[PDB]
Amino acid sequence: QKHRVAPPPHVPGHLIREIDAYDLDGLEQGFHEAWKRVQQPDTPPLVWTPFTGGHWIATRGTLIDEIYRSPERFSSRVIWVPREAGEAYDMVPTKLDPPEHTPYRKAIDKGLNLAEIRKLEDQIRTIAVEIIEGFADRGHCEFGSEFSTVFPVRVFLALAGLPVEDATKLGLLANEMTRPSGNTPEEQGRSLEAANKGFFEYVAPIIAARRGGSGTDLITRILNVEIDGKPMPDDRALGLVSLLLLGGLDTVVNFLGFMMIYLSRHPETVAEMRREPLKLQRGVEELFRRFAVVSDARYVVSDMEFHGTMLKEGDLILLPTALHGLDDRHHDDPMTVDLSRRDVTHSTFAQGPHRCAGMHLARLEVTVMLQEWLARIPEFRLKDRAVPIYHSGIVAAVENIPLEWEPQ
Ligand code: HEM
Ligand SMILES: CC1(C)[C@@H]2CC[C@@]1(C)C(=O)C2
Ligand SMILES: [C-]#N
Repeated sequence: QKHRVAPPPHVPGHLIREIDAYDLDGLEQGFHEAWKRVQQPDTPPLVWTPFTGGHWIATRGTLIDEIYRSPERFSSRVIWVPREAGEAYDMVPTKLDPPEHTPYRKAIDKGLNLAEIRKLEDQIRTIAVEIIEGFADRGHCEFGSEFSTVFPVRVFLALAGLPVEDATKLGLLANEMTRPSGNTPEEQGRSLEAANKGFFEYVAPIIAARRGGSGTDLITRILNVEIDGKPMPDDRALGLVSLLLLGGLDTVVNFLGFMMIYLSRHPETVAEMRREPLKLQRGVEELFRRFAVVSDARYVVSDMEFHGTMLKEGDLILLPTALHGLDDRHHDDPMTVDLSRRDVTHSTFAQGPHRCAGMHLARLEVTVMLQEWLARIPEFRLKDRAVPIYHSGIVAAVENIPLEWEPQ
């Protein structure tokens, strides 16, 4: 049974569309495909759905980009739907606007900046090779369970100085943050609340132990950056370290699954990467354009008209980032990966002050993964008649990716 809310007085009937971000129409065909169904040639730039507590959805890339770049008009005070979940959400600094946001972002950047991430290349490669070597000679693997859910998690837990055996419990918390269970706004709010609490419970002892610590791990490094000349307060630290874990353990895992399903179906594209290693390197951003996974929100700060649409203070707008990268008004033949595409502009990492702090790490993990994968398994396909299983929500997910190849 689908939970509906009535439209508020300012929402006109002609803008209503029945879109369920947590179970998109057509999702069985793919997450990206399902979002693209919403972006028809004449669909309005902003549409309102009665599902998920009632909210707007931006349907074109230019709006998504603008909204992310405009924190004074579209606040991060709520960035999740349903509203109840967004109000429960307590991660730092994603819940903050400038100026409060900026010293926390500075702190994160001390740990995640490009120069720091470059130092991690060898560690990341070692992890990728070890995993791949486990099945390269076999001729098959279930890529989800055997690689994409393993590689980025081992990388991040190592970087954060955390035990690899915590992967399961942290993954379960992540799932309930980005794809909270429930079929009512209130149920989903309770799910997210519980997940966010689990994260705080996990991180609290780590923070206490690493304040003033001598560890060289990511958490000690970021935790001990002063905020306005003083140690970071406990409340902020909980949200910050939890966010690092959430970002570190969910997004790349799911990105890789979508990417690999596509590559398994496009052997010509794989072959280009194999024949031209610089095309691979230079082509990774095209992959980010093509395989967006985040659909999150902003809070309308003031009554306004935006792209011909009347918005009220407190309205939530969902930003399905796939609808920037895959917008046919921005990219010709948007569903094809063209490694030589000159303009790859996208909002896969959002825009504005919150533009992903992990983007350098994400790019490196993907680059290294592809390099070490193709070195060892140069050709591969999706098992005949296999059907991946798709999930939509704040972060998309995919499972069941059985790959096959002739061992080299
Ligand atoms: C495929 C990979 C990734 C994608 C698509 C992605 C996407 C995003 C997006 C869209 C945002 C903006 C959220 C918002 O403000 O609405 C963001 C923020 C963030 N991401 Fe990522 N992310 C990825 C990987 C990572 C990794 C590996 C980390 C490592 C911890 C990370 C850490 C963060 C952090 C800390 C922020 C908050 C930045 C701020 O508020 O200033 N992300 N990410
Ligand atoms: C939507 C996000 C990708 C962004 C960073 C991690 C994530 C799940 C958040 O909580 C904010
Ligand atoms: C970012 N996650």
